[PDB]
Amino acid sequence: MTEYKLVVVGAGGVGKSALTIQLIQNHFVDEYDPTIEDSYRKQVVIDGETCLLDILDTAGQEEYSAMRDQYMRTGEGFLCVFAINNTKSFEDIHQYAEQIKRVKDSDDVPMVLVGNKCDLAARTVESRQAQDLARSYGIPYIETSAKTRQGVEDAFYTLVREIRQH
Ligand SMILES: Nc1nc2c(ncn2[C@@H]2O[C@H](COP(=O)(O)OP(=O)(O)NP(=O)(O)O)[C@@H](O)[C@H]2O)c(=O)[nH]1
Ligand SMILES: [Ca+2]
Ligand SMILES: [Ca+2]
Ligand SMILES: [Mg+2]
Ligand SMILES: [Mg+2]
Repeated sequence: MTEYKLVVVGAGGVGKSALTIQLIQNHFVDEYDPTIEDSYRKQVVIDGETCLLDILDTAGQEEYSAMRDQYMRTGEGFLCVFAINNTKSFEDIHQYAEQIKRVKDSDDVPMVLVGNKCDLAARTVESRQAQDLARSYGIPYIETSAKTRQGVEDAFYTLVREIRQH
């Protein structure tokens, strides 16, 4: 069957692990344990296609983000995550988008922009601000909550549908 290699990137603490774990394991991780590099694999049906999702959960902390560059190389699509209550994480999306272009050596890489923690009310990144960034990249913007599951499946499945357009 088809295997989709997804890579989740973004600043420390934005919810990359919580998103992946909600998708794969159907529970919310409340605690904050910084990731080095973890992998998840699950067979799913997406739009009638039996798929294997291979998901790489990467480090957002600079301290633990050593061999990030090497493990991202095989990625077929990237979830670029920021948190809607963390303006700096939004501003830093460009650093990831540019690192992605490097490891893939292409200007046309399947990507989805994700604004996570949308259950929170201390919002400092407005939807329209993120829509504009996504539009500049020619990619979708989707908001998610790893806590409530809002948008979680839609974000990962949208990334698969972006990979299929390339
Ligand atoms: N309210 C709320 N909290 C969230 C959400 N997603 C993650 N969190 C919280 O934010 C903290 C960090 O989440 P985590 O998934 O570990 O972040 P990360 O991006 O993987 N961090 P790292 O890059 O260091 O591995 C945790 O306390 C987690 O419960 C969300 O959608 N809503
Ligand atoms: Ca593949
Ligand atoms: Ca812990
Ligand atoms: Mg993590
Ligand atoms: Mg503002």
